[PDB]
Amino acid sequence: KGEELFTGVVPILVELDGDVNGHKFSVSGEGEGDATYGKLTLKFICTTGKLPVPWPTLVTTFLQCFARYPDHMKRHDFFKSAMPEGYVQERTIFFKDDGNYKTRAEVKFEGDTLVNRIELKGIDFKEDGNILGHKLEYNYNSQNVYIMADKQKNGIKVNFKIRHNIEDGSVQLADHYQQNTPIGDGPVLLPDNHYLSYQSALSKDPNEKRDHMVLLEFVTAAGIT
Repeated sequence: KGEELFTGVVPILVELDGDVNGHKFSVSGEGEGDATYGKLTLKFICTTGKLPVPWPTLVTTFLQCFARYPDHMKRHDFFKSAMPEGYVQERTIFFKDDGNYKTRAEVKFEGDTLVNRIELKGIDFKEDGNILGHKLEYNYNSQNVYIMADKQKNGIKVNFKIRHNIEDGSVQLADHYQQNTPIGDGPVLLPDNHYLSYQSALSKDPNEKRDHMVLLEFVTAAGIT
Protein backbone atom coordinates (compact mmCIF):
# COMPACT_ATOMS: atom_id res chain seq x y z
CA LYS A 1 0.00 0.00 0.00
CA GLY A 2 3.11 2.15 -0.03
CA GLU A 3 6.05 0.63 -1.78
CA GLU A 4 3.99 0.22 -4.81
CA LEU A 5 3.25 3.92 -5.35
CA PHE A 6 7.00 4.52 -5.82
CA THR A 7 7.73 1.90 -8.37
CA GLY A 8 8.08 4.30 -11.38
CA VAL A 9 8.84 7.93 -12.02
CA VAL A 10 6.56 10.08 -9.81
CA PRO A 11 5.49 13.71 -10.45
CA ILE A 12 6.00 16.20 -7.68
CA LEU A 13 4.74 19.57 -6.73
CA VAL A 14 5.85 21.59 -3.85
CA GLU A 15 4.57 24.88 -2.43
CA LEU A 16 6.35 26.91 0.15
CA ASP A 17 5.18 30.00 2.00
CA GLY A 18 7.86 31.78 3.90
CA ASP A 19 8.60 34.67 6.16
CA VAL A 20 12.03 35.17 7.44
CA ASN A 21 12.34 38.14 9.84
CA GLY A 22 9.13 39.65 8.60
CA HIS A 23 10.37 38.93 5.10
CA LYS A 24 7.45 37.26 3.17
CA PHE A 25 8.12 35.00 0.18
CA SER A 26 6.84 32.15 -1.80
CA VAL A 27 8.27 29.25 -3.85
CA SER A 28 6.68 26.68 -6.00
CA GLY A 29 8.56 23.60 -7.24
CA GLU A 30 7.94 20.91 -9.76
CA GLY A 31 9.94 17.85 -10.60
CA GLU A 32 10.27 14.10 -10.72
CA GLY A 33 11.15 11.44 -8.30
CA ASP A 34 12.39 7.80 -8.81
CA ALA A 35 12.76 5.90 -5.49
CA THR A 36 14.10 2.75 -7.07
CA TYR A 37 17.07 4.98 -7.93
CA GLY A 38 17.04 7.30 -4.79
CA LYS A 39 16.56 10.04 -7.43
CA LEU A 40 15.12 13.59 -7.21
CA THR A 41 14.93 16.12 -10.03
CA LEU A 42 13.38 19.46 -9.08
CA LYS A 43 13.08 23.05 -10.04
CA PHE A 44 12.14 25.77 -7.64
CA ILE A 45 11.06 29.17 -8.48
CA CYS A 46 10.72 32.27 -6.31
CA THR A 47 7.28 33.45 -7.29
CA THR A 48 7.34 36.65 -5.22
CA GLY A 49 10.50 38.10 -6.69
CA LYS A 50 14.00 37.59 -5.30
CA LEU A 51 14.50 35.01 -2.59
CA PRO A 52 15.52 36.68 0.68
CA VAL A 53 17.66 33.94 1.88
CA PRO A 54 20.18 31.81 0.26
CA TRP A 55 18.92 28.96 -1.93
CA PRO A 56 21.33 26.46 -0.25
CA THR A 57 19.45 27.13 3.14
CA LEU A 58 16.18 25.81 1.62
CA VAL A 59 17.60 22.55 0.19
CA THR A 60 16.78 20.21 3.09
CA THR A 61 13.41 21.61 3.32
CA PHE A 62 12.71 21.06 -0.34
CA LEU A 63 10.85 14.35 0.03
CA GLN A 64 12.40 11.46 1.70
CA CYS A 65 9.85 9.13 0.48
CA PHE A 66 11.96 9.18 -2.75
CA ALA A 67 14.85 7.51 -0.83
CA ARG A 68 16.21 4.41 -2.22
CA TYR A 69 15.83 1.60 0.29
CA PRO A 70 18.13 -1.43 -0.48
CA ASP A 71 16.29 -4.74 -0.45
CA HIS A 72 17.48 -5.94 2.90
CA MET A 73 16.42 -2.74 4.57
CA LYS A 74 13.09 -2.07 3.06
CA ARG A 75 11.30 -2.79 6.46
CA HIS A 76 12.78 0.46 7.64
CA ASP A 77 11.02 2.50 4.95
CA PHE A 78 8.63 4.53 7.13
CA PHE A 79 8.27 7.14 4.37
CA LYS A 80 6.53 5.13 1.78
CA SER A 81 4.86 3.21 4.59
CA ALA A 82 2.70 6.17 5.20
CA MET A 83 1.42 6.83 1.75
CA PRO A 84 -0.82 7.50 0.28
CA GLU A 85 -2.21 9.28 3.37
CA GLY A 86 1.17 10.89 4.11
CA TYR A 87 3.00 12.53 6.89
CA VAL A 88 3.79 15.77 8.62
CA GLN A 89 7.27 16.78 8.77
CA GLU A 90 8.35 19.39 11.36
CA ARG A 91 11.70 20.93 11.77
CA THR A 92 13.66 23.49 13.49
CA ILE A 93 16.98 24.43 11.96
CA PHE A 94 19.15 26.66 13.89
CA PHE A 95 21.78 28.59 12.04
CA LYS A 96 24.99 28.25 14.14
CA ASP A 97 25.65 31.81 15.02
CA ASP A 98 22.51 33.18 13.67
CA GLY A 99 18.73 32.78 13.38
CA ASN A 100 16.72 29.61 13.09
CA TYR A 101 13.98 28.20 10.85
CA LYS A 102 10.75 26.59 11.90
CA THR A 103 9.09 24.42 9.32
CA ARG A 104 5.93 22.37 8.90
CA ALA A 105 5.35 20.18 5.82
CA GLU A 106 2.62 18.07 4.69
CA VAL A 107 3.73 15.20 2.43
CA LYS A 108 1.16 13.33 0.45
CA PHE A 109 -0.22 12.27 -2.90
CA GLU A 110 -2.84 14.22 -4.65
CA GLY A 111 -4.18 11.96 -7.22
CA ASP A 112 -0.95 10.77 -8.98
CA THR A 113 1.27 13.63 -7.76
CA LEU A 114 3.38 13.69 -4.75
CA VAL A 115 2.74 17.01 -3.01
CA ASN A 116 4.54 18.74 -0.15
CA ARG A 117 2.99 21.81 1.18
CA ILE A 118 5.13 23.87 3.62
CA GLU A 119 5.21 26.88 5.81
CA LEU A 120 8.27 28.17 7.22
CA LYS A 121 9.01 30.77 9.76
CA GLY A 122 12.28 32.57 10.00
CA ILE A 123 13.45 34.62 13.08
CA ASP A 124 16.42 36.11 14.88
CA PHE A 125 18.52 36.68 11.86
CA LYS A 126 21.31 39.09 11.53
CA GLU A 127 20.94 41.33 8.62
CA ASP A 128 24.59 41.38 7.93
CA GLY A 129 25.17 37.60 8.73
CA ASN A 130 25.70 34.74 6.31
CA ILE A 131 22.07 34.17 5.61
CA LEU A 132 20.23 37.51 5.16
CA GLY A 133 23.29 39.07 3.75
CA HIS A 134 23.85 36.26 1.10
CA LYS A 135 27.47 34.82 1.96
CA LEU A 136 26.76 31.25 1.07
CA GLU A 137 28.23 29.69 -1.89
CA TYR A 138 25.80 28.11 -4.31
CA ASN A 139 26.95 24.50 -3.65
CA TYR A 140 26.22 21.58 -1.35
CA ASN A 141 28.21 19.10 0.65
CA SER A 142 27.45 15.54 0.92
CA GLN A 143 26.21 14.00 4.11
CA ASN A 144 24.46 11.28 6.24
CA VAL A 145 21.20 11.81 8.25
CA TYR A 146 20.50 9.39 11.11
CA ILE A 147 17.03 8.02 11.34
CA MET A 148 15.38 6.75 14.41
CA ALA A 149 12.06 5.63 15.47
CA ASP A 150 9.80 7.68 17.82
CA LYS A 151 7.28 5.11 19.25
CA GLN A 152 5.34 7.63 21.14
CA LYS A 153 4.82 9.84 18.15
CA ASN A 154 4.59 6.59 16.27
CA GLY A 155 6.73 8.03 13.58
CA ILE A 156 10.28 9.00 13.60
CA LYS A 157 12.93 11.37 14.81
CA VAL A 158 15.83 12.74 12.87
CA ASN A 159 18.89 14.70 14.02
CA PHE A 160 21.53 16.29 11.86
CA LYS A 161 23.31 19.42 10.93
CA ILE A 162 24.39 20.54 7.47
CA ARG A 163 27.59 22.50 6.98
CA HIS A 164 27.17 25.28 4.40
CA ASN A 165 30.35 26.53 2.90
CA ILE A 166 31.39 30.20 2.95
CA GLU A 167 33.73 32.07 0.60
CA ASP A 168 35.42 33.31 3.78
CA GLY A 169 36.79 29.70 3.75
CA SER A 170 34.57 28.97 6.75
CA VAL A 171 31.35 27.11 6.95
CA GLN A 172 27.88 27.90 8.26
CA LEU A 173 26.46 25.30 10.54
CA ALA A 174 22.79 24.42 10.19
CA ASP A 175 21.54 22.04 12.84
CA HIS A 176 18.38 20.13 12.11
CA TYR A 177 15.71 18.76 14.38
CA GLN A 178 12.99 16.82 12.73
CA GLN A 179 9.98 14.76 13.51
CA ASN A 180 7.79 13.05 11.17
CA THR A 181 4.24 11.67 11.81
CA PRO A 182 1.58 9.88 10.00
CA ILE A 183 -1.33 11.97 8.73
CA GLY A 184 -3.28 8.72 8.55
CA ASP A 185 -5.09 6.38 10.95
CA GLY A 186 -3.01 3.45 9.39
CA PRO A 187 -0.13 1.07 9.84
CA VAL A 188 3.35 2.38 9.22
CA LEU A 189 6.88 1.16 9.24
CA LEU A 190 8.93 2.04 12.24
CA PRO A 191 12.61 1.70 11.45
CA ASP A 192 15.54 0.65 13.49
CA ASN A 193 18.25 3.11 13.40
CA HIS A 194 19.94 3.65 10.14
CA TYR A 195 20.72 6.56 7.95
CA LEU A 196 20.12 8.49 4.76
CA SER A 197 23.14 9.27 2.67
CA TYR A 198 22.73 12.34 0.54
CA GLN A 199 24.43 13.86 -2.38
CA SER A 200 23.14 17.12 -3.91
CA ALA A 201 24.05 19.35 -6.84
CA LEU A 202 22.62 22.94 -7.23
CA SER A 203 22.33 24.40 -10.62
CA LYS A 204 20.90 26.89 -12.82
CA ASP A 205 18.65 26.84 -15.76
CA PRO A 206 20.26 29.21 -18.32
CA ASN A 207 17.00 30.10 -20.00
CA GLU A 208 15.40 31.27 -16.65
CA LYS A 209 15.20 34.86 -15.67
CA ARG A 210 13.51 34.42 -12.30
CA ASP A 211 15.24 33.61 -9.01
CA HIS A 212 15.25 29.82 -8.92
CA MET A 213 17.19 26.70 -8.10
CA VAL A 214 17.78 23.54 -10.03
CA LEU A 215 18.18 20.60 -7.62
CA LEU A 216 19.36 17.10 -8.27
CA GLU A 217 19.57 14.75 -5.26
CA PHE A 218 20.34 11.14 -4.78
CA VAL A 219 19.30 9.54 -1.51
CA THR A 220 20.26 6.08 -0.23
CA ALA A 221 19.57 4.10 2.93
CA ALA A 222 22.44 2.49 4.89
CA GLY A 223 23.21 1.64 8.58
CA ILE A 224 21.16 -1.56 8.97
CA THR A 225 23.12 -4.52 10.49
